[PDB]
Amino acid sequence: SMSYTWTGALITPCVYATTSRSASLRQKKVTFDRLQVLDDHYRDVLKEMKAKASTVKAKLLSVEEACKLTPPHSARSKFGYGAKDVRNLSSKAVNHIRSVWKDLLEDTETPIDTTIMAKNEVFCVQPEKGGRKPARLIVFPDLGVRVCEKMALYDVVSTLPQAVMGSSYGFQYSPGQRVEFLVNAWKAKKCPMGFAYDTRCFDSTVTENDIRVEESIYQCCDLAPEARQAIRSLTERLYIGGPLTNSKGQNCGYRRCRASGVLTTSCGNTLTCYLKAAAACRAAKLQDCTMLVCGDDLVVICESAGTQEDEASLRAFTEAMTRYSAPPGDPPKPEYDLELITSCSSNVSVAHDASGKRVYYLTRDPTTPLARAAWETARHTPVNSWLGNIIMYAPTLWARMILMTHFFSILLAQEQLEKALDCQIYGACYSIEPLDLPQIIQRLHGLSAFSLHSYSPGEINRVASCLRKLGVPPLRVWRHRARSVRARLLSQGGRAATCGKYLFNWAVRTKLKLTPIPAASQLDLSSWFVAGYSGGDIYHSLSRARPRWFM
Ligand SMILES: O=C(O)/C=C/c1ccc(NC(=O)C2(NC(=O)c3ccc4c(C5CCCCC5)c5n(c4c3)CC(=O)Nc3ccccc3-5)CCCC2)cc1
Ligand SMILES: O=C(O)COc1ccccc1C(=O)Nc1c(OCc2ccc(Cl)cc2)cccc1C(=O)O
Repeated sequence: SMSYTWTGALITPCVYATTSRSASLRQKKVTFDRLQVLDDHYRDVLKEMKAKASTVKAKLLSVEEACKLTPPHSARSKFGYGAKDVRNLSSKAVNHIRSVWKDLLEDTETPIDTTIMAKNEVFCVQPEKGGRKPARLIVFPDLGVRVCEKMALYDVVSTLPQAVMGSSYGFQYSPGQRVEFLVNAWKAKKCPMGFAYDTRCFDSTVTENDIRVEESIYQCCDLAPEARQAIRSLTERLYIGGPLTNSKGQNCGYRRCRASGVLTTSCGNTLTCYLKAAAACRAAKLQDCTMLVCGDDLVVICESAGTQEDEASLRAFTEAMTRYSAPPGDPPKPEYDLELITSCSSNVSVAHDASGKRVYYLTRDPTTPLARAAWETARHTPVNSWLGNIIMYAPTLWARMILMTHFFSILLAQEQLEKALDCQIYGACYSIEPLDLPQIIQRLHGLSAFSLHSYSPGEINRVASCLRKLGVPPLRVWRHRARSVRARLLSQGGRAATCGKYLFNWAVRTKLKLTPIPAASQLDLSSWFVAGYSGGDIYHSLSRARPRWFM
């Protein structure tokens, strides 16, 4: 069937930023017919996946538990209540939610309505490698449906992918654990070969059968009868497809592929990508495969069979994925160095700690992170990508010297160090105070993230070249600025001094000892690197469970 059909009604609105203008160009690419042919490898992998799902027991979340998971700036319902009413458990919100739930149990076939919208993302043009990227599309149900999805499937999408995929499930890893996983997998091979597989419009490649196969994996869970019916009903009425409405309420057409803004998007895409990839590994006869999957993002680390043989197996893997309705964007290329693999926009690099020991870390080209931070400094934004990049890329040269220095000077000038800000980690929203950054960093990357040096020449040059192309002052200027930022932070004591001492120890002439932060243990990060929730509409506020009086 067609991934999408359109009426003609426009997708209306609600260093460039992506707009609803370019939505017409995106529609053309994501609109096609799917031809999927399944085989014995696919059927075998599926049965193996279902046997592991059979060990999962999932709980039905209460209305209150589901309401607490709703982000405060989550789109309001078309039925007279918003995200604040949901979080406060107002009678109107709760009554509406309970009737939407009852309707999921009684109606098994009527397609649920969704809103289509062009996502606004900040990119960096540079007319040296083509032109501007068209806006991505976001398809999501009403607020009431979104709360019901959490009641029925929040525990499923948080527990099941790990039980099914094991160590291949990428969202269970902090950046430090992701690093450790890839390094260990690379070292486990006699002669390693690795590749990244990029699918062309993954959401659009997802067929109705893929969505039903995904439900067959969920149905293997021990579930409450009502959860079981809600999964069945949500699959038919929402997940498989349904009508699309623009921001103006006009009928835009119809979808028969994956919706980007449903709770099961990340889980479903990870399960589908893993299933198709593991099956294709068998068709291509790749030896001792190690996969790492985050939605549509796949990395394969395997045993090399020779330069000509690896190229042949990669074309075979591609032919199999294409048959499964997952053709590539860019053709995959075999890499024989771990650093040469770019997965989830990131690559492995090495540095040294204070005692000269090797430390592997994840980094990426810093153009987009810096362009986005520049946009966010210029105008007020709901999500601060700068904060997420400080969190995820804390050991990197660019995040330490530029992002930490720039944003801590602004927070110092605005006296906003204690003000909690929202950031997105694995598709989920987190309300974090900048003053908690040293404890967060120690927990995800280790105490060494504050003492890293001996960066590679390639990494230094990439960062340096990037600062030049963007008009950012050189690294020597940042060192000077960090010294004042650090001095002012130290003078304030408490968590602010810890920000000075730990985040800016790289800037001082004579470096400090740096002992573990005692209050880092009491930080509750149990909901952090568990699962992916892209378009899932998930919120968590950071908690410091059991505080000592002297901390
Ligand atoms: O010794 C030498 O040889 C050269 C010395 C030298 C060169 C330039 C400066 N610049 C400045 O002082 C000013 N800008 C900055 O001190 C500045 C700070 C952050 C900047 C950023 C980002 C960096 C990441 C966090 C968010 C801010 C960008 N740009 C920045 C400029 C340059 C800019 O204006 N815009 C962009 C656009 C895209 C990407 C980055 C930028 C402030 C007043 C005048 C301009 C200072 C010293
Ligand atoms: O790494 C990037 O360039 C963007 O990643 C981020 C940076 C800051 C804030 C959030 C993200 C993020 O959650 N990224 C994601 C991801 O990363 C997987 C990974 C893990 C650790 C590192 Cl160091 C790099 C990549 C896998 C799948 C989906 C997403 C998502 O966008 O929701």
